[PDB]
Amino acid sequence: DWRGWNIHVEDYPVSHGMEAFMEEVTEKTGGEIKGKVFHAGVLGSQPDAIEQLRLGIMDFGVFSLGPMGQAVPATNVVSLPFVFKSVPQMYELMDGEPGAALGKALEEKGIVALGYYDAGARSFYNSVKPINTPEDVQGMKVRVMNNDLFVGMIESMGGNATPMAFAEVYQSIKTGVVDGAENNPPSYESTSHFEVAKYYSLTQHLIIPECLCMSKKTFDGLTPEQQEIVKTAGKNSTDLQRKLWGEREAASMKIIMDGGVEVNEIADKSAFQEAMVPVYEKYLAANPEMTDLVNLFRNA
Ligand SMILES: O=C(O)[C@H]1O[C@@H](O)[C@H](O)[C@@H](O)[C@H]1O
Ligand SMILES: [Cl-]
Repeated sequence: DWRGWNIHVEDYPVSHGMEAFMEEVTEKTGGEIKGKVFHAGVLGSQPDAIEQLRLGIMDFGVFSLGPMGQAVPATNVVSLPFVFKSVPQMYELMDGEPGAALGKALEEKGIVALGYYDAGARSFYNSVKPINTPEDVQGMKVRVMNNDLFVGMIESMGGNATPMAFAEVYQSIKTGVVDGAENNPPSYESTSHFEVAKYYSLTQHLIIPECLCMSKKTFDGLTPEQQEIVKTAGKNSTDLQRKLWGEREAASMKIIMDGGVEVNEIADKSAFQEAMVPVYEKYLAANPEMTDLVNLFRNA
């Protein structure tokens, strides 16, 4: 029986996508393949789950490409701030040749990409004050995901970054040891972060695709007919998740606003973009070979 990893609560678009995937595989194989999605990160933190999947210990999962930068260096390109112009542009690129290049990089590291799930855009939330300019982040203690790029992002605005597993964030914000974090509206809402960090500032500074994927070890052990069933089910589940995502993004925004969060938009987006130049400079100085791939995205 397969085991699938999900970081999210059961009632979440990713979760429904993954369950639909597993249901379809079982249906189309006539019960020959069965499995279960394990929600709420119970089978590990995200970096550790990625390692399990590469090793064949975990059969499938939906992973943010954010933490995937350590195992699969090519994927760092999607974690660059403002690298995508919009979420629809992200779909176009990830479903096209740039996404195919990332798929090849993942395969080289033992991971078979079946589709790219939507995670919208990430924005800052905190318990201290609204963020309207990069200067507002100065001195702020901000949790980030496990990718060094994100540490650089926060430091470039004078903040103090702490890499921390997603499941630990709520308590750290609640008890006041980090001031805030950054995420899309469904994540901010579903985790109850919005109950303990009541300022949400729509910087939309990262758009990070997620990948429904399989362990290559598991995938390579399937019959050709099973492989085709898996690929089709993956595509169908991606279509479903993306549809659910749109609906949930609005629903979560409504919950956030009805819950008393002070939401502010960013008038001067240019200032945040300019503040991020050093993240690009640094990444490409440490990793010159990635220059062509980065331009494939940022110049699209
Ligand atoms: O901030 C985080 O750790 C989380 O952010 C969410 O937007 C993403 O869907 C999760 O996979 C995880 O990356
Ligand atoms: Cl995590």
